[PDB]
Amino acid sequence: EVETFAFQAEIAQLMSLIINTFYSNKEIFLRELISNSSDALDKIRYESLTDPSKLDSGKELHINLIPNKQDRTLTIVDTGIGMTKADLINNLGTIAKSGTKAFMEALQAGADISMIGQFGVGFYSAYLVAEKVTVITKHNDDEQYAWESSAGGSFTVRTDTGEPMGRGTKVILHLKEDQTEYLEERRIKEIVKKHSQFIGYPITLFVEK
Ligand SMILES: O=C(Nc1ccncc1)C1CC1
Repeated sequence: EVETFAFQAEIAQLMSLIINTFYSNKEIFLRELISNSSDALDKIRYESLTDPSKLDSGKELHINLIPNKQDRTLTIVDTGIGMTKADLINNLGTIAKSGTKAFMEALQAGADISMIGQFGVGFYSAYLVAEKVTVITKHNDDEQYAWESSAGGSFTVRTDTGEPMGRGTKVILHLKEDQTEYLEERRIKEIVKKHSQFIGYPITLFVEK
């Protein structure tokens, strides 16, 4: 049972700008997704300070980067607070409509495109490198769900029958044909060191056979 939803117009417009604007600095997608994971980890850590049972779904707070050259996917896994079904539908837990508006106003006032994450919509920078994004998520208060979009104005949400996750979020980037440099260990290591070197959770880059 798959539900198909239209993006709000303002979000669809931001996605079309990300996909169609000529912009060579595509590597910042990973900084943005790691930053989002760090924010989600901070949220479950804070909730656990007064309710330790919130970590019954998993005590380890970490970020894994999993390239798969056979599937041409880069997966960013975190064990943060995760998202409910309602969060997924509501722009993956973001204030994307007002965030997009503030980002566009900032660009008019001289901000850089790379500042997207300051406006709460850094997730959508995934489409700098991905033709399709799949988000699998488990929040303590809901079941495990899969969100997916290839842009084009729509996204889908379904219950996920896949490998149970415990708690957290997995962002699966189905990379564009010409963006497979982001599956190479040395390139991923370089971008993490450049942009994400002080994140306060362990970031493990998996290697491949
Ligand atoms: O936001 C981005 N591009 C963009 C291009 C033109 N106008 C607004 C935004 C990319 C960083 C993700």
